[PDB]
Amino acid sequence: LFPPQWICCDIRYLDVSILGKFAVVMADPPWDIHELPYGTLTDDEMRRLNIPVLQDDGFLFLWVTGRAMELGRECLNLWGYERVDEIIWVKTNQLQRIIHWLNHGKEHCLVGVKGNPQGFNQGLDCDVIVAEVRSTSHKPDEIYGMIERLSPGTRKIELFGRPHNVQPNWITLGNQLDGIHLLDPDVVARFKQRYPDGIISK
Ligand SMILES: CC1(C)CCN(Cc2ccc(C(=O)NC[C@]3(O)CCCN(c4cc(NCc5ccccc5)ncn4)C3)c(O)c2)CC1
Repeated sequence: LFPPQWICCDIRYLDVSILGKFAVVMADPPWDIHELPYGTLTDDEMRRLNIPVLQDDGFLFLWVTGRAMELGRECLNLWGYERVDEIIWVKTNQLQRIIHWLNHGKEHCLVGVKGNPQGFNQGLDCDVIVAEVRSTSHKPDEIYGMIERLSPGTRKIELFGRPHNVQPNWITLGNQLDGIHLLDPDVVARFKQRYPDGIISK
């Protein structure tokens, strides 16, 4: 249901079974790679998220860094995906120049597959993004274009997004979103039923 939708919530506690199935899931988690930042999930919390109910056939896009390069592979496998690709984003300035043992010129995004997705435009884009580091901790807007060309029109879901990530054809989840904005009638129905007083607790 085309326009941007979102739910401000604690992704640990949302009953995501109300949301339906998605052709693409994207996640950019607050990994515990530093227990400092306000919203960090522990490794068990990451592992224990109910990603498996969100899709039957389609793709998962999982931003990873540091030791989450390993842990995200683990979660991806535990959640029932095979990792079939890996996108890297080469971070440049506005003049197209690049930005422990080595300085880091790129972010990594894992691509996992579940089931047998049919009718996707595999092979349209290459596994390398080149884009300007806009704000810190922002992901490049180009990922949505690649995902839309890969699976045009389909329903998509982002976990741990921020208000700037809300997109048409996407439902965005995070705890710094402005309230709850839903328009897909099926989703609105199930949300009112699961959450008749609009609170998302426990
Ligand atoms: C360079 C990259 C392409 C790759 C790496 N990237 C790192 C990055 C940076 C920033 C964020 C971020 O700012 N995300 C929005 C949050 O709001 C922030 C706080 C948490 N967060 C929750 C957390 C949540 N439950 C857990 C909870 C625990 C304790 C207290 C309250 C909640 N439920 C719902 N959202 C999500 C982000 O996701 C990943 C950057 C881009």
